[PDB]
Amino acid sequence: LCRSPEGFGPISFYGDFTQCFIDGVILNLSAIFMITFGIRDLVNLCKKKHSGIKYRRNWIIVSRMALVLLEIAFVSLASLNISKEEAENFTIVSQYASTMLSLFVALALHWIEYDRSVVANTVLLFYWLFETFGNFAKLINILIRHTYEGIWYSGQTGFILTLFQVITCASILLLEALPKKPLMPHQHIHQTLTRRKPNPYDSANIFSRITFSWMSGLMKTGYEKYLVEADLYKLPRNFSSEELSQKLEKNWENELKQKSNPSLSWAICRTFGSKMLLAAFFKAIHDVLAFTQPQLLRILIKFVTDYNSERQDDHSKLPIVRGFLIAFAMFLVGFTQTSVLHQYFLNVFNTGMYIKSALTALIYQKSLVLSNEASGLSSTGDIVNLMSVDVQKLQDLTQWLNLIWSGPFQIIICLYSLYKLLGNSMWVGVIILVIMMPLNSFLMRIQKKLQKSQMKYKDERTRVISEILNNIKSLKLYAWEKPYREKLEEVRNNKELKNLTKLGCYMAVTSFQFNIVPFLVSCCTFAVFVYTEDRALTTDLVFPALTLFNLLSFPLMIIPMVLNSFIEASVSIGRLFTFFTNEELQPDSVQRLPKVKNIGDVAINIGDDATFLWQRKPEYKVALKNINFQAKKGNLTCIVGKVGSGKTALLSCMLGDLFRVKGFATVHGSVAYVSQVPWIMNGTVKENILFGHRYDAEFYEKTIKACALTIDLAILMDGDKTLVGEKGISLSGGQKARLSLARAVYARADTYLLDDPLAAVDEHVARHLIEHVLGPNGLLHTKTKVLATNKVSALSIADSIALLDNGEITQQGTYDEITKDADSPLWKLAISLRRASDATLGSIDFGDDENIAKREHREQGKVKWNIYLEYAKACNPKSVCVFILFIVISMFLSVMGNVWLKHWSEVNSRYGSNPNAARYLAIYFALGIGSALATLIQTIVLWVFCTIHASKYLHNLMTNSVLRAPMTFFETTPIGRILNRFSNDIYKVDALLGRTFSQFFVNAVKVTFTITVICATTWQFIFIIIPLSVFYIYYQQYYLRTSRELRRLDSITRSPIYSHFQETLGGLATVRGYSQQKRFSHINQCRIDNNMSAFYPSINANRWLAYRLELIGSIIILGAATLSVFRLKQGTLTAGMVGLSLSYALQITQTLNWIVRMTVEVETNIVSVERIKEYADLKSEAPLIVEGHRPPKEWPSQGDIKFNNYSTRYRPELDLVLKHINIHIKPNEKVGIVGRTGAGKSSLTLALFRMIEASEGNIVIDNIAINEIGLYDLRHKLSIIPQDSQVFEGTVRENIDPINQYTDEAIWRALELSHLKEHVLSMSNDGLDAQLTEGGGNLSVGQRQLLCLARAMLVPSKILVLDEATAAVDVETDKVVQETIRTAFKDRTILTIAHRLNTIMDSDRIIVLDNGKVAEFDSPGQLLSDNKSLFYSLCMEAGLVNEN
Ligand SMILES: N[C@@H](CCC(=O)N[C@@H](CSSC[C@H](NC(=O)CC[C@H](N)C(=O)O)C(=O)NCC(=O)O)C(=O)NCC(=O)O)C(=O)O
Repeated sequence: LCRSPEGFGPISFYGDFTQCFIDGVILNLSAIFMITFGIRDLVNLCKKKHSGIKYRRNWIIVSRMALVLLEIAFVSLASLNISKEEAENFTIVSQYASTMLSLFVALALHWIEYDRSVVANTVLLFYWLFETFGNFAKLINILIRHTYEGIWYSGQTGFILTLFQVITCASILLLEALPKKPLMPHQHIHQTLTRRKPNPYDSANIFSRITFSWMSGLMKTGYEKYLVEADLYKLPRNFSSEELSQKLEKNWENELKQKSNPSLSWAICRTFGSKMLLAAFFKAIHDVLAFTQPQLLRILIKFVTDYNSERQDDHSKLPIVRGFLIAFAMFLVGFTQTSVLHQYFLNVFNTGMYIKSALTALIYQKSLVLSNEASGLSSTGDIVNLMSVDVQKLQDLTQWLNLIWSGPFQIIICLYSLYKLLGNSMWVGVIILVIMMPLNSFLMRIQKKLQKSQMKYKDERTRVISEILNNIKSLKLYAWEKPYREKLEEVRNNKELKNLTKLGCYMAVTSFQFNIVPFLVSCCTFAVFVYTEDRALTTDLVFPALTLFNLLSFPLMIIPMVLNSFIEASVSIGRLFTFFTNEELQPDSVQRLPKVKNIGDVAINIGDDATFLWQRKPEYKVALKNINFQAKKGNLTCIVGKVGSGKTALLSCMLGDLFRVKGFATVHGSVAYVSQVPWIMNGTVKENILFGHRYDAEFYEKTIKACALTIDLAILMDGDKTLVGEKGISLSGGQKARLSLARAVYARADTYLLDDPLAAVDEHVARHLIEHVLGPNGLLHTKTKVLATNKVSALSIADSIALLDNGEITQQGTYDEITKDADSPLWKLAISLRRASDATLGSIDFGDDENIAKREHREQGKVKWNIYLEYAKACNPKSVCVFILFIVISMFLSVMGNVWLKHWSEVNSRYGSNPNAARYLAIYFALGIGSALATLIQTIVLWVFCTIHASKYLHNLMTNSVLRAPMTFFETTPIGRILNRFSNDIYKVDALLGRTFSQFFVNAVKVTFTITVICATTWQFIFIIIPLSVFYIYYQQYYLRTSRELRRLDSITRSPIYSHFQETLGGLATVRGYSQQKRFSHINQCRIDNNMSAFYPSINANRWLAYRLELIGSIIILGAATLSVFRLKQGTLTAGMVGLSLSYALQITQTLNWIVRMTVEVETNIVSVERIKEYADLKSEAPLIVEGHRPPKEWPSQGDIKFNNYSTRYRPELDLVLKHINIHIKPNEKVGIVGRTGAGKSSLTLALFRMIEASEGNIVIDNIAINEIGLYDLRHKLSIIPQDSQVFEGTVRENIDPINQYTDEAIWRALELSHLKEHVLSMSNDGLDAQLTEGGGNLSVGQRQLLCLARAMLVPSKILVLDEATAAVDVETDKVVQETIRTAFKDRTILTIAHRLNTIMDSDRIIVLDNGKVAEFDSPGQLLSDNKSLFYSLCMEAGLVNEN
């Protein structure tokens, strides 16, 4: 018991703690805490082993030990000052006896703490915090009792002792927290490391873990230079994927073998779940502290009313210190509420990083054991979506998982809180929510329907654009850009840009409907209160209630969204459980034994009439039967058989794929294998030869010289640095087979299985390989080798051979017996190089961003203010002003609604009843509805008038410029980068950029009106908000620069995880043939860890920002509450002013954070306008039309061509390729153009079509210089048979005449002349309206050539050019072309460019070209009669001279 006039009640009359509560509870629990935990920690640290790390003794530990020995002196002196009256009180005398033991424990613990730990001990940090707080409360408690009652409750001794006793504890706390221990001067050589430096999270004390201050070192670095992958720290302890997947495998395997009904989700839950049970505790404590602030607001308003009232009655007892203490509790609640929420976010964000790394690494190691058929059940492009999609949805689910119980909890607390203020009137708030929640969930479906519809038209536009960009060479010649531009423009304008406006309207209606509900609940609740209850509606019922209505906004929004992800994640679990249960290879299928010793040894045995099964299910199929087979060292063993017999099955047996039911098999030593179809990995040719082995130069050069590869390296003129694969340059033919054999031979294995490689190559090359590799001559003299082939030479040199058919062996022998006795279609047609060593493992190197940072280094804040003005002029600039005005109107009316509510409450309080309620209520309804209509109008203006006009303008501007670029742009730029801008960058401008400007401006005006409402009541708030603006700018500038570089460095690393999986899916027979599984798993795990070490600091920068921007809001609440109580003393404050001011300040803490988060979404998306405007201003070409010079309709009436000293070059920086050409062609003449390879023949037609400009001279046709003519009027008239045959989708009529200039009769006549009519009619009865698939898959190459000939047939002209078409048109078609030249084109002048001299022997005259100079121009007969002439020498090179 306490012998005191004030009891154990926590709150005194003056508003602070009673003395009995301070002494008996707060300063006792913090003593028992240290007694119980310090002994345990002291034991565990004393049992710990000695370690070599030692810290030097220094002033730190001397100071700590000096300070802690004064506390015992002050408690000692204070314990004698006790008077005779106080010693009969149990709670005060218990205090010193409880404290004095814990001081001795702490003094002991500092000593062992200094030597045996790296980080400041946690219990020491919390004990001194509690003991500073408990003593400061006692100092305040003595002061206010002195001031009001006039006596010292304890003499000046106890006061001055308490004053010293606070300062000593406060000094100990900071000497514990801030300084760091110096290491000894020696044994510090472990700092020398070239790798990344260790992560700073592992050495932070608990106060730095709570405030995230360990992250401040990276922000100063990223602010002053571009980050690159050499700056990132290592991952922490226990984040490695090899560690993580070995936990989950044990639980899943136990799940399958222990019990009858497995499931995957339970195995996931029981291993990672234990942290998400801890996250629920912090979520519940936050949800309880959130709903406390309206109770302190109710208490403060009622205190203002009582203090004004009794003073005014005294004009016609409560202390002022009670007002200053409530304003301090409103700061403490906000500080604790901030401190627990981000410890919830840390624990939920780490579990997604664990789940992703466990599942990805189990999927990869699963794929290496799937049998042939289960691997055949699905697409290679589809198993990769298990990584790209399915684990991504399981990652994103965890951030929402606790809201399934946290959502209803807040809404039940809110309804029960409103029940106590207002009574039975509350129930109208339930019915409106019951009506309007299903309507909103109904509206959320039709948007998803429209959004799924929108995604098709993207693909249709992308396909049309890609098909234009591939065939640009034909478009340039035929002047066909006019139909295809309109064909694209029709699809762009008349579907997609219609569908956008519909989606815009459906978004606007949903924004209105979601805005109006929390107003409508309050208006109906006040309206039902006024007409039924017999009570005055006063200020402290009205202004606390608004905050409780407004807290219902967030849980109503988020409840429908979490259900969608919960349904969506349920399919993915079933897909992964399907995948993990497939059938697996039989382990026992073949034995593996060590090497043989001597050349007589048998290497392999199969016998006892073994049988092997092609499949296990649904019915097993007999692959092999009665097999009895052997092989010996050294000798070449070959096997022959029909295609589709057991030939392939023996090789598949010896690799161990098939299922065994009878017999036995064994293989000695290592196996090297070559697949029949080659597999080429992405990399250098050097690495494809080495394939993970060490480098020995002599054996390497021997291996290359044993193959034809050396000349192939010489011909390409590029060494082993040439990239090869899918994205390298395309090798062809026997080169791949030669490369595969070169890979295999370098391994020096003890058994070779060769699956018929010789079919790909020349026969003399095969002879060369039989000289240098196979037989007794080559390097493989002592290795066993089995080659399955049908080659007569190989079976001639074979030492033993056997015949396999129908799955059974029928004959075998040496070939002498076969020649003599078999009468069969086989006739009736001691030392070696030691194994190469394996290279060692390590880490996968990163790339260097220097290649782009050298351009970026000229500035930071690299997006200029110009691009914002370019986008705001693509939008009509009046519409932006009309968009801005209505945000201000909407916020102004909402503020005036609450000023009217304040006036209504002040009128009700004076009367004690509710007069004129129907008059007062209608104006509040009007001001509340006029604020929703203004929110509707701005969204209609934004979607229909601002955005669609920009999306209309930009694409039309870009396409016109791209379609008129000269050929150099298309030759130098890879098409995979041109198509990206048409596909992704237009999409971000269409759908995502417009929304973030809305969410920026709507939140930015709200805090300006909030600060105006606060400053209008107490004008001294000016001096508070001005120094807080400088910190707000300081933090925003540090976050902006660093976060975008961390996001980019994340993004570039994510793709190479999946390319490796797609590359390895194609090669499982090779990888399993060389036993490279361990290396191929290790590469994948390094690829995962490189991504996670860049994803880890990205999410922690958000927590670092948010703690510091939410701490400003609590100082704003403290300052606004305190200045009103300073104003109350002057006698001027009233209850309505403090209610209106404090109801706004409590709602500001999230907006300050969301503005700075939206600034980076604006800056990320605005780059797309810069990249579009890059291509818009691209360089021009010569004019299409020159109006003053336009030739008559029939201008080429004579086919006469004249050269006037013409010269030209491909590019200005290169040499002249044609020089001083003077040539004259007679009308109707048939000219042969021929010359040596690379002499510059192809430039002639580009000069003729003016695709290249003149450097000197000119070309003249029929008394006009062609340089004066517009390019369309020039290129329209010529006729060309191009060497490239190119097909477009759509009708045959579109492929012949897309302009509809000509009748069907001419079309059918041309098709009749081209022999095409019979084939198309068999395809479809539609005739001309029959449609051709992409790339002309229905047409053979000869059909494409005949189609091009029909295209040339339809165009009337006096001139034709056969521009090198003989490079693809074979003689079986060229005979028809010759007949067509004799019959139809006979009247024309014809220029023919020859692939071979045989095709042009009927030429009237020939021009010989050599190195840009005219060699001779003479008749063929005079050349062929001059045996020493140049053309005669060319015919001798062609062999026609010797032929005749
Ligand atoms: N109070 C929140 C805590 C914060 C929170 O959960 N934030 C979200 C962001 S939702 S962002 C969605 C949006 N928020 C805002 O517009 C900001 C709040 C507002 N301006 C205010 O005045 O409080 C909204 O839903 N507005 C509805 C409304 O206007 O009432 C989150 O999970 N962030 C984790 C992360 O991303 O790291 C809660 O109860 O959980």
